[PDB]
Amino acid sequence: MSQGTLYANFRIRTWVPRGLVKALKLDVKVVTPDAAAEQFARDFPLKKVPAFVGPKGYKLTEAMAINYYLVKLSQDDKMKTQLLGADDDLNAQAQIIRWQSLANSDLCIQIANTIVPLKGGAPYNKKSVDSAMDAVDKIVDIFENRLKNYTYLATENISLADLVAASIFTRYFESLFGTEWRAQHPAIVRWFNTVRASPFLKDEYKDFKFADKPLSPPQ
Repeated sequence: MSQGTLYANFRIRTWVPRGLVKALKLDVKVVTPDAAAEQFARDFPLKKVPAFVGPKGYKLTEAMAINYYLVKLSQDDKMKTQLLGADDDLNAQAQIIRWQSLANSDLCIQIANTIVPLKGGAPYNKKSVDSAMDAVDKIVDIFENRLKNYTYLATENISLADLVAASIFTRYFESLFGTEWRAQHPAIVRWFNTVRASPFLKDEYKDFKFADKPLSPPQ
């Protein structure tokens, strides 16, 4: 466990970091707060996750940050260049960050304006939720349009972008993207499955419920 410890439970924001450790074979210890909170609190008094701790007492939080950090810890140059793009390949690095952003922002935003409300986890509002969905459809189209002539989002390899964007899409495929949806958004589906299958996410998508019943309003 020389390379550090990654305090992470099983929340979507933890999936990639966890997968990264496995797939990149990082010498990083993965633990859940419950598995050792006497240490989690001492290292992260804010008891927030994902939380990473490397030697010399380095601390770091926020998924994105940890994801990037972990990737760089890897010694597999080909992998690093594949996930974040080559140093001499700026065009790619940027593009990866582009989608890395559309997903992490543009699409992930609406979850708290749709999934949360519908799943009855916050005050429901037809006018609102229905307006949030429109946002979702706007982003969803950005994706589909690209996935239609391209295998992956920012390159011709699964990149850190695809990984993250895949994790975000998850909750949507469980509460909002049903049969009729998947029928009109093939590319997204195609792409989604290929990304889940990877060693990066495979173990996180064990029992995955592909909803076919777009959660309807309260009651």
